[PDB]
Amino acid sequence: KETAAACFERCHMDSSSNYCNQMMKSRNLTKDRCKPVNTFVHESLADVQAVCSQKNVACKNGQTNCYQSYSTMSITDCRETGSSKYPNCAYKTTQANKHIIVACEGNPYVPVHFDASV
Ligand SMILES: [Hg+2]
Ligand SMILES: [Hg+2]
Repeated sequence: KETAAACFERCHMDSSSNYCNQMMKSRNLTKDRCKPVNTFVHESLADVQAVCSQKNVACKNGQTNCYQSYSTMSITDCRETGSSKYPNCAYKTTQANKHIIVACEGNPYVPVHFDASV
């Protein structure tokens, strides 16, 4: 199996052949389905992992293992278009600098879900 931490890295780390279409396919998000929404983070792995000891915040789901980054980070939001359907997944690409919120788990205590950005 792929671990939770490995899944996070494959889906979220990136330290109409548009970027989203390309990367969602490369990273095996859209080889076998079309995923509605995915964010990639253009920062070092280690700088993202460092968010797990930053500001503790509630997760959308009410758990309290989420952490918001002090700094805004370069991110690309990929969101499916209205007509997108498998196998021809189609994405809108939106680049932004925003604080990230990740859920953290394990020893070492590392990101395991991308909760949001703000
Ligand atoms: Hg995952
Ligand atoms: Hg994943």
